[PDB]
Amino acid sequence: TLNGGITDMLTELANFEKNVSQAIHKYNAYRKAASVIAKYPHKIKSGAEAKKLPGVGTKIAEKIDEFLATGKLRKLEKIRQDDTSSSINFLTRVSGIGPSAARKFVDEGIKTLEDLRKNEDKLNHHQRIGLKYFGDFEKRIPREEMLQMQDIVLNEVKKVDSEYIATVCGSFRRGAESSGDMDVLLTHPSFTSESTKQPKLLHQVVEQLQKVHFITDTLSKGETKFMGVCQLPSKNDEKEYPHRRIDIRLIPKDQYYCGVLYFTGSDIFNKNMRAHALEKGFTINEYTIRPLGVTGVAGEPLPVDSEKDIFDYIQWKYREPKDRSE
DNA sequence: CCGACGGCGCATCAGC
DNA sequence: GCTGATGCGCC
DNA sequence: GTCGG
Ligand SMILES: [Cl-]
Ligand SMILES: [Cl-]
Ligand SMILES: [Mg+2]
Ligand code: NA
Ligand code: NA
Ligand code: NA
Repeated sequence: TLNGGITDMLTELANFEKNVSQAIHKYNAYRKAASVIAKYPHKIKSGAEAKKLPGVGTKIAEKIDEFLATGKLRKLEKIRQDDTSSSINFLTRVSGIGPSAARKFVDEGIKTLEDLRKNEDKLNHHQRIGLKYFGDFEKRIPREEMLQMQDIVLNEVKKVDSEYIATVCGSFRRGAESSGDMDVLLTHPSFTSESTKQPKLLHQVVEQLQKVHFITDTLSKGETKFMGVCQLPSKNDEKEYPHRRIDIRLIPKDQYYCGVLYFTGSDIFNKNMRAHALEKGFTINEYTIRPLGVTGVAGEPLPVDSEKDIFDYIQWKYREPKDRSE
């Protein structure tokens, strides 16, 4: 972290634009600049030096010059002092409360943790659980715990049906020493792009993880995506482990590589890679890579037998998961 | 200048 | 009920 | 806010 000061500044700006301004492209612009600066292997001496990086323009260069000169950004100083902006930013830290709901709550005079707690009746289910575990959800997960969580999930899935394959993706697969949550990609031979030969494939897995008290709450759940909460078991007399967020995504088995590419991320890496695909005449999602016809309409799925096949199509050298932490 | 900016699952709501 | 928009989430 | 044409 040679440039932690700058990247933190840009992240704060991004969060302001997302949460308060509701300007999603400005949010993406700031995070893209933070990410490109984050991997730049020199301690940045000036805005002009930064502007040479893709994603960094005149405005960010100017902000970087102010930040280097003074150690701060007046624009952010003012944002931090602003009660409404501060309140809105706080509320969005609850899972299920986004920029729109946060601003609505603040309009109603709900703007602190205490306010939320006494107004549970005003929260949807997702928001209710996000509040319940507010503190827990902001803690990181040590890789050692991620390994214990992996062992439980893979073993319980095996107990349901030996043909399931569960793969922990997200920051974990990129080799992170700590993760924000647990992401599990799931496949089963009965669910392919050609057919669904068994119903409840995701449900049966969630059910089993609930039965053993690993999954403790549900934020949302459909045929192919579960979003919930889980907890490691603790030993006699041991303090409990924090509750953790868990996402499970069931992907057609024949679309595993696009699926695991997607779910491995990072999010910015995916945006960068998908944008590069477009420039190359392809579109990539978690299922397929397809060509763009002249009209600019997606064609048929291209054959994919490896993650690397996808990089090849868009003329990128392969990048190992550990090198996708953008 | 100016359009594009990644792609999509689930929850919720408006309109019919 | 449905469909389509929108909010919020995931990487 | 930044880029590409
Ligand atoms: Cl915007
Ligand atoms: Cl597709
Ligand atoms: Mg994750
Ligand atoms: Na630049
Ligand atoms: Na939130
Ligand atoms: Na996740």
